[PDB]
Amino acid sequence: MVAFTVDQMRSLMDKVTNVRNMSVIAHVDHGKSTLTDSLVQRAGIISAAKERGITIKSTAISLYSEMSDEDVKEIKQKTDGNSFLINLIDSPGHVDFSSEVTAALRVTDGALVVVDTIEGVCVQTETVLRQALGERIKPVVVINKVDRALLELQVSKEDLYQTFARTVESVNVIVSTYADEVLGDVQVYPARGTVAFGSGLHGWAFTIRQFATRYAKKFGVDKAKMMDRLWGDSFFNPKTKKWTNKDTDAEGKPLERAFNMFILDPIFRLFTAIMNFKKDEIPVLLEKLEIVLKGDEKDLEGKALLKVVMRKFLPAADALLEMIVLHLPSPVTAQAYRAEQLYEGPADDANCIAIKNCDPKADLMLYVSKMVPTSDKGRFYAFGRVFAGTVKSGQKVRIQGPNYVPGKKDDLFIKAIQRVVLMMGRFVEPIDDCPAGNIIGLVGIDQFLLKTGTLTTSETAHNMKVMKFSVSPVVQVAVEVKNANDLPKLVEGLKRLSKSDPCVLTYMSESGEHIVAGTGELHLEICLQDLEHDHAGVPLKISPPVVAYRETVESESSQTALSKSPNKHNRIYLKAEPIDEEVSLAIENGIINPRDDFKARARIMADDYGWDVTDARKIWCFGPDGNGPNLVIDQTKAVQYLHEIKDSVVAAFQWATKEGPIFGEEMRSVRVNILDVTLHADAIHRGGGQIIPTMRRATYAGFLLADPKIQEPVFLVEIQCPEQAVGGIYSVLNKKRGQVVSEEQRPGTPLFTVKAYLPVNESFGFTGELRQATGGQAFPQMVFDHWSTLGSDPLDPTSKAGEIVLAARKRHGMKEEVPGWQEYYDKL
Ligand SMILES: C=C1CO[C@@H]2[C@@H](C)O[C@@H](OC[C@@]34C[C@@H]5[C@H](C)[C@H](Cl)C[C@H]5[C@@]5(C=O)C[C@@H]3C=C(C(C)C)[C@@]45C(=O)O)C[C@@H]12
Ligand SMILES: Nc1nc2c(ncn2[C@@H]2O[C@H](COP(=O)(O)OP(=O)(O)O)[C@@H](O)[C@H]2O)c(=O)[nH]1
Repeated sequence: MVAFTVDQMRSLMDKVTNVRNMSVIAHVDHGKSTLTDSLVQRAGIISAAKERGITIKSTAISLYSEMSDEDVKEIKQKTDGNSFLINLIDSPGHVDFSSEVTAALRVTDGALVVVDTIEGVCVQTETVLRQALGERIKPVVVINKVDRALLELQVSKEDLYQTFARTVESVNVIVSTYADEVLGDVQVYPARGTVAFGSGLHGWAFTIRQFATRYAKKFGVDKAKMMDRLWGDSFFNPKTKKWTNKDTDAEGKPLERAFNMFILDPIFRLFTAIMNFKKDEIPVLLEKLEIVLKGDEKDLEGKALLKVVMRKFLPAADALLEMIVLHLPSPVTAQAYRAEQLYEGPADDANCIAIKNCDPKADLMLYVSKMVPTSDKGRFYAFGRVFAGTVKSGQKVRIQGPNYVPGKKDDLFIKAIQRVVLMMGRFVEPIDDCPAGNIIGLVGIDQFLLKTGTLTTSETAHNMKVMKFSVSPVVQVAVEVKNANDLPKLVEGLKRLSKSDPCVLTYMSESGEHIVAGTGELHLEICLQDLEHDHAGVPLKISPPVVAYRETVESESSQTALSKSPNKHNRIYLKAEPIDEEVSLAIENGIINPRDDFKARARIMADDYGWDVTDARKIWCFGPDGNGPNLVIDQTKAVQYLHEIKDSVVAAFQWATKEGPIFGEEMRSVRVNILDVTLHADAIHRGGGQIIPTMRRATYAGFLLADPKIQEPVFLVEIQCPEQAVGGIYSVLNKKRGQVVSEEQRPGTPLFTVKAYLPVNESFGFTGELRQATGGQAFPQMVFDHWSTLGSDPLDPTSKAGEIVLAARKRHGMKEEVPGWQEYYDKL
C-alpha cells in the first residue's frame, strides 16, 4: 500500500505518543479478517527497498495514518504531529482460553471488538473481551454486517436502531463488570464516537462523529452538541423546527429520532433506490448527498452500484482509523496504568517505574510474547514489546526465563542479541534499535527462551508477569525393539538419550519394560524420535506401558484347604486370611523386618500391631523374595518330621507369592496358616520334589477359597493452575475414577494446587486431556501412592477387574479361564 524506508520507520517509532499497540477481538465468524484486511489495503505499510529467500509466519502488521489538524485536537491525550503508526497484532481466534490469547494481548493497549448486527454479542466475544479487560485493554466497538439486516431482513429503521441499542448495552455490561475501578468509565458511547457501524464485506462504515461533522459545517453548528443529539432520545420536529427531550409532540403524537432521521435515512434511501433500479431518483439522491461517481461507474446497477456509491459515501477504513487514533491509548498513556500489573516486582522499584514513564533511557525491559516460526532453517524469532530502555543489535542482555529469580541463578542466560528486526507480517527488516513503546522481533534467542520470557539490562531486575511450566516427567510410554537382535542398541541408545536431555527420564517398569518419560507430549515426541533414528537408530514399537497388579484375598477361606503330594503319602491343611494394610505397609517400609532380631521384631508386632504375641514367633517366612508383605504362620501341633519339611514349605511359598494363581502377579497382604501336616515315616518320600508342589498347590487352593481380588496401582497427582481452570481438573478427573484429596491455595497470588489420586490404568492420555479441559492452564506431576483392591470378582471375565485379568492372560498366552480352586484341592 504505502512504502517506507527503514529510517522512515524509525522516525515513526520515535514519536511513541503517536503509536497505537492494538488488535482485533472477535467471534468465530464476524468479519474479523475482511475487516482488518480492509484496513491493511488502506494503511498497510510495506518495505521500501525491493534458490534463496526468507519468510516468517505473520504475527503483526503495521498501518500508517495522517489526521486533520482539527482531528488531532480532539485527541484527549499527549500527541506530537499529524502522523500515526498503528500496530495490528494478530490474536488467536480459535485456540483454547488462556495461554495463546493472554500472552498476545499483553503487548496491546487497546482493542477493536467486532460484534454482529443480528447475532449481537456471543459467548466467545464476551470471553475474549473479558480477557482483554483483565489486562486493562480499552475497548472500542464496531457492529458489523449491517448489510444483512438491510437486505435479507428488510428491517425498519427504528427496528435496526433498537438492535444497535441492545448490542451496545450488553457490551457495556461486560465492560463495567470486569473493568478496574481505578481505570474509570471505559464504557463505550456511540454519541462519544467510540462505536462504529458498517459492513466489512461491503466496505463501508461510519461513526456518529463523522456525521456530526458533515452536518456541523453545512448548517453551521458545533458538533459537540450535534453528536449528543444524533443518538438516543433527542428528536427534531420538522414543524416546530426545534429539538425535544421527549418522544411525543405536544399533541401526543410520536416523532422520529435523530439517529434515524439524519443517519439511517440517507442510507436507507440509497439501498431502496439503487436496489430497485429506480434509474431516475438515483442521480438526484446522489447529487443531494454529494456522492460523485466517475466514468463507467455511472452505468452500474443493483449490488454493483450499492458498493461503489456506499464505499465512496462512508469508507469503512476511515471510521476504524478514527476510533483507533482518537480513543485507543498509546504506550505512553497505557504504560502508566498498566505498569504495576505487568511487573512482578516492587511497584516503586527502579524498573517498574521506567515502564510507567515509558522511558527509553532506563534499563532494558523487553517482554517476549511468543516465538515465531521462520524459513531460516528451524530457527524461531522472538516477538515482543520494548517496555523500557531500548534494544540494540548485538546488545548484551540478561535473558530471564519463567522460573528465574533475581538472586538465584536459575533460567538466567547472559548471552547477546544477534539482530533486532521489524516483523512486517510475512517479512522482516533489520534495524539498529527500537526504543521503549514499540513492537519488534529478535533473532538469536531461540535456544535460551522456549516461549514467554523477559529480557533485562538491569541486574536488580524482576520478571514480568510470567507463565508457569510443567517440568516433571509425566508423559511416558513403553519402548521395545522390533528385531530382538537390536536390543543391545536400544539399551545403548537409552543412555545416550538421557545423557543429552536433562529433562527426559528412562527406567524399567515393574513389569520389565524399558520406559521413556517426558515433560509434555511434544517433548516425548522429539525424544522417541531421536531415540529411534539417532540415539538407538533401530526400529522400535512404542506403546502404552503395562501396569502391574497385586493378587490379594478378601477374607478367611470359606473352608479348609487340602492337598496331597504326588506320593499320595503326605498331606497339607491350611487356610488363608487377610493381613492388615497398616501392617503390609510396615513390612514394605521395613519397620517389620525379617532380618531384624526376633527380639525387636516380636515386640513391634505385639506391642504395636495387635498381632497375638505367640504368632510373632511362628512365622516361617515373609514373601515373595524372602521379605514381602505375606506370611506363613505355623499353627500345626503334632507333626513328627515338621522341622523336616520346613525348608521346602518355604521355597514353595516364595514361589506361590511371586506369581499368584489369578494371573501370576505378586501377592500382597496374604497370611497363610498351616493348620496341620501329615508326613510319611521315611524321609525318602517327603523330599523336595514331593512337598514343594504340595504346598504350592495347597496355598493356591486356600487363596482362591479366600474371596480373591486384585489391587491396582494408584498415582498421587499434584496440579498448579489459575482459579478459573480448577474446573477442568474435576472435569477430567471424574472421567477416570479420580479423587480429589486436598485443594490448597498458595498465598500471594492466584494459583491453586490440586491434589488427587489417579488410577494408574486410567492415566494414559491424562496429560493431554488436561490441557484441553483447562485450555493449557494446568501442569501435572505424578507419583506412585498406593495399592487399592478392586471390588469386582477377578474370575468373572465381564467384571471390571475380570476384564483386566482376561486381557492379561491373552497377552501371555495362558488359558482365558482362571483355574478355580478345585484344580488344586485334593479331596480325602
Ligand atoms: C510420572 C512419573 C515421573 O517419573 C516417575 C517414575 C520415577 O516412577 C513412576 O511410577 C511408576 C510405577 C511405580 C510403581 C511401584 C514401583 C509399585 Cl511396585 C508399582 C509400580 C507401577 C506399576 O504398575 C505403578 C506406577 C506406574 C508404573 C508403570 C505403568 C510405568 C509403575 C512401574 O511399573 O514402575 C511414575 C513416574
Ligand atoms: N454480508 C456480509 N458478510 C460478511 C461481512 N463480514 C464478513 N462476512 C462474511 O462472513 C464470513 C466470515 O468472515 P471472516 O471475515 O472470514 O470471519 P472471521 O472468522 O471473523 O475472520 C465470510 O463468508 C464473509 O464474506 C459483512 O460485513 N457483511
